[PDB]
Amino acid sequence: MQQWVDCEFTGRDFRDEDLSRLHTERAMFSECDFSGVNLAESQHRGSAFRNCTFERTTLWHSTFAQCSMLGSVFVACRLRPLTLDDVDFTLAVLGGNDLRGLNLTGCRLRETSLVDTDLRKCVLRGADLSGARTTGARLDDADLRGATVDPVLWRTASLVGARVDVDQAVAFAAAHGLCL
Amino acid sequence: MQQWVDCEFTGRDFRDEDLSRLHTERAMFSECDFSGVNLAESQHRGSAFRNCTFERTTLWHSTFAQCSMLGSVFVACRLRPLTLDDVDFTLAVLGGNDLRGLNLTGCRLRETSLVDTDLRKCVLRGADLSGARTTGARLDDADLRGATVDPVLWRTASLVGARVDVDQAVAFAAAHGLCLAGG
Repeated sequence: MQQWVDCEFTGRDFRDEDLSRLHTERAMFSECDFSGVNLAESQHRGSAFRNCTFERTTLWHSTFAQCSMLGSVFVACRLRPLTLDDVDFTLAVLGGNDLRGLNLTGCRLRETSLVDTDLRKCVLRGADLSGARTTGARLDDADLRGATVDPVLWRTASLVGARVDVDQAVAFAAAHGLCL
Repeated sequence: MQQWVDCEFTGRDFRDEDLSRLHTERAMFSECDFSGVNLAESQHRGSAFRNCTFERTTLWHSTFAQCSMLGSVFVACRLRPLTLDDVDFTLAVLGGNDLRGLNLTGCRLRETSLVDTDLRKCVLRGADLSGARTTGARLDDADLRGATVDPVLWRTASLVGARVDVDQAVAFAAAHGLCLAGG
């Protein structure tokens, strides 16, 4: 009914539109403005939202598979619940959002900014958090096993009850100054 | 140079004496006061200083091997550099002293007060710190591998550059609330 396939949208203004239930496949949105948009229950496969503005966007109940959110900014968006399968959030900005309980297994969060983001109880198994900014980030009770993490995350994220594998526990101590 | 071999001294006032280069062997000192004493370059083997008092005592360049210091109290002493070789500090009070670089391998520090004690660069392999009071303790650059320590040490002692084995690094993470998970 709204099915956009193998399309490319650059510099488009979708300000406040009702795009609920939208289906996209291999759709490329670059530098588009999605502020105030309703994207509830949308479905996307092979699509990209590059350097887009999601200022107060509603995305709950959506499904993203093999998609990229490269460089996009998310401010006070409704991002839960969400099905994310192999989604790339590289260089995206998600500070201040509530991501609790999301399953981010195997997603790329390279250089993703997570300042004061709530990730408590997230499943981050196998995800790439390299270069991520976790100032103020809450990862309490998150499952981090197998995730790639830099020393700085161990020093800055809140990690009470976070589940870590044996090499991560050792990396946490080295990040605090201990020498192995 | 004096030698006290197989001697027992109980409740003795040794305050302010010059005991430099003193050698003791299998000597027993119970509740003796060594405050203000010069024990520089003294050598001790199999001796015990039980519930003794050491305030402003100098032990600079001395050697203690298989000795006991159980319950003794050390306040503002010169305690380095010097040689330790299996010495029992159980229940001793070493708070506020500078023990930097000392070899505490195999030493028992059970219930030892190490409050504000400087242990930087010490070697503590095989030492037992169970129940030790370590608030303010400095362990930066110490070698802790193989030592036995309570979880609380990981939250109280400074540990920048300290060397640890894998099980200790895991305990450190656990001591800061991380949950070790298999898989």
